[PDB]
Amino acid sequence: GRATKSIPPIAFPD
Repeated sequence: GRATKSIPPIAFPD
């Protein structure tokens, strides 16, 4: 469910 504070935001499985 993790997401990077970037664009495009990378979404992780957690």
